[PDB]
Amino acid sequence: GMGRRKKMVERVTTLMDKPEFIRNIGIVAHIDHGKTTLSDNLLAGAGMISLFMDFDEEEQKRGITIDSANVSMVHEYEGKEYLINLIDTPGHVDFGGDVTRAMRAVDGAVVVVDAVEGAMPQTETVLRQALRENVVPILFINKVDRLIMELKLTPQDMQIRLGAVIDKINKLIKGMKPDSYDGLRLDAAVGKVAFGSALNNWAISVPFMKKTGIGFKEVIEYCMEDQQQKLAERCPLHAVVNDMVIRFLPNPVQAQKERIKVIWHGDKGSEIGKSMANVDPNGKVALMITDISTDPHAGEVATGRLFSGTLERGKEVYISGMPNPNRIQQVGLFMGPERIEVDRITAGNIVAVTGLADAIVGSTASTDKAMVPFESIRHVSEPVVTVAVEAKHMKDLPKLVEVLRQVAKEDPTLKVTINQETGEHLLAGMGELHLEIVAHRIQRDKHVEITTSKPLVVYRETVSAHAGPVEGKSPNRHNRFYIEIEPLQPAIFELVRNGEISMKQQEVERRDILMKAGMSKEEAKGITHISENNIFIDMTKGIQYLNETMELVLEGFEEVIKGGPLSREPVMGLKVKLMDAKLHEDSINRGPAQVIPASRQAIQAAMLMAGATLLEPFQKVFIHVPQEQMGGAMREIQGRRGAILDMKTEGDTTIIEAKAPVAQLFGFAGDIRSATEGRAMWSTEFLGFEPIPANMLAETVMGIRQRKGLKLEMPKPSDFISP
Ligand SMILES: Nc1nc2c(ncn2[C@@H]2O[C@H](COP(=O)(O)OP(=O)(O)CP(=O)(O)O)[C@@H](O)[C@H]2O)c(=O)[nH]1
Ligand SMILES: [Cl-]
Ligand SMILES: [Mg+2]
Repeated sequence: GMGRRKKMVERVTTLMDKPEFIRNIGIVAHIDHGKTTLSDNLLAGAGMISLFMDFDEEEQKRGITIDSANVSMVHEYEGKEYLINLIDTPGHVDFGGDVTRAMRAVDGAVVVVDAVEGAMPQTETVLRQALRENVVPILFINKVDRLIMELKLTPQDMQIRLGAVIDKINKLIKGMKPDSYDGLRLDAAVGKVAFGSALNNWAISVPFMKKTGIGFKEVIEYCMEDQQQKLAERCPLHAVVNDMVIRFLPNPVQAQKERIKVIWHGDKGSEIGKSMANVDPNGKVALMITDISTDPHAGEVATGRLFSGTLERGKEVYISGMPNPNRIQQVGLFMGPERIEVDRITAGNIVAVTGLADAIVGSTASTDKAMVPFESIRHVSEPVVTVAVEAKHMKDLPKLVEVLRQVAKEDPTLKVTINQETGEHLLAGMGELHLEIVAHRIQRDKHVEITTSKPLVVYRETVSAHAGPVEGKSPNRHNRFYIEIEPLQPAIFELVRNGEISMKQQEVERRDILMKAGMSKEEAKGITHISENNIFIDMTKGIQYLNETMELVLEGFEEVIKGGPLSREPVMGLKVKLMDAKLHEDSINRGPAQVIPASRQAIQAAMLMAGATLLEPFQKVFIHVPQEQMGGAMREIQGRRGAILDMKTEGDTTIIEAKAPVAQLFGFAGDIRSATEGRAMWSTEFLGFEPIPANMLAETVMGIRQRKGLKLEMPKPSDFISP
């Protein structure tokens, strides 16, 4: 009934124009805590369908969510209908990029937590990703049936266990956002927490129990008596959870002004800032592109969040960084399960658009070319595992290049390196599963048979000392650049890594952040380029033509950051300082082909003078094992160059927290299973890049150079600079 496609078309299209009645939400959780069962049962309970959501063949075969999925529901609350745009997100750490992209589109998050496992490593990760986006969280504690049936827990004890979960989530919130904790605090008594069984279609909350005249003792009886279906009639999952969504997650009128504080360095008082804050359909277009996907019938689809304005077929918008207007072909919304085309979409909605040929993940699409773009969408960690990929058949060579480029466009937590001169392309990602799924879907969906090499790690290059000034010279000798280099301080690197500083911020705003983190006032005032992991500082004054030349100097800097001089691995942790410069007065002698090499070579040589070295990625590993198998678990992790960071005993089980190099964790799944007779449960989180041992530098570098087909000799500064 309510979910009839044409009755939902009319109901959604009516609600679409009423931002008060919209809720843009993501469902987020540690792996297997029940996101998709919840999403599926909300859709079913709400009438939108008759697990549906895991559409991909591999998601059903593996019982894992691989891609974010967009659906919507219409839900009545206090005699009014509301449009709930829902994004179900992957739990596995390898697909975390989908969580980060989903979080940019939504204003509220249902954090799902398993009552049995409690808060887990990615519970913290997704909560942090929500709070960094100014997304409001509520809590659904799931699998309460198991808590009741497998632990036979009494009304008072089950309560104590559920309360501990709530307190833990609140502690995480308070630690992440101390200044907004009071507003964000989860209170079971008002109803910001619900508890239930997504699998069995029931849920309760403290206020709902105090009104249904139902107690927790009755819930235990329903489960013990194998009458959970009768419980689902009295305490419907969709009614309790969707009510909580409407009552506690924000509409776009409430949320957009909060979202733009963190996703946009523009002025909230500018014309576009006010239109976005007011969710104005008659403002100019401001569209945040969060996802690129490929449709069988429609072609490429750009999904995103429309903050201001109205979109319709034929309307033209600029794409940030690109010169020409792109023309919308179709616009669509998610209506229950289905992405349906509509005549026009308005601010406040999550939208799907075709025709934006230049759009990428993170693009700003706008009516005015000059609009300040939204911030990039940055994932919590970067690629650490790589394989070589090659077509099995010479007729598929050009197609494989298009396929790999499209794969990385659709998931920028992958990094593709095309080689059209050998065909041995490189694919880097977050983990082995990440790359296994990509390879499978190339063969299945794109019909290109491929080989992949054994996985290897991706290192990072950095420096470990100060060097300079070092002079780089243009090929015509007319232009000179004098560079000093040193490692970033940890607190500064964190600001850069977290995007807390930006060249888009007011100079005063940015410099105060840097100085409070320990940077001197001249370096803070001189910062001119903040890359993803490195900074460039201009210490000069009065050098004529330098401002117009600085973009070329920074291009040379970016070229080095893509692959450092030790082994062509990505560079991180650099503070590069321009101390002096000499420029020819005529622009014909200081164009890109003159200035870019001069900047690049000075930085390359300075790195080799500054104790250049390699960093290797480490994972944090969390191993939950019964006491009987703790010896095998400890031995397995310590045999892989692992170090134990913590051991916590809870009952007759131990939670081991350890760290180990990614390069030492291949085959861990099978080895930890046999070492513990299948009893270990384990998860991971990326820890960071750490310095390789000093007496392994030459051999590590030579091995990388060998793998890449580079010169079999250690680089030296004279390879880059000459008299
Ligand atoms: N007993 C019980 N099992 C549940 C409940 N909710 C989900 N499950 C079970 O947990 C497993 C995972 O459920 P699923 O909904 O796919 O979780 P998910 O968090 O989406 C998995 P991913 O992180 O890969 O996306 C399934 O076997 C499912 O039936 C519940 O309320 N009770
Ligand atoms: Cl610094
Ligand atoms: Mg799922």
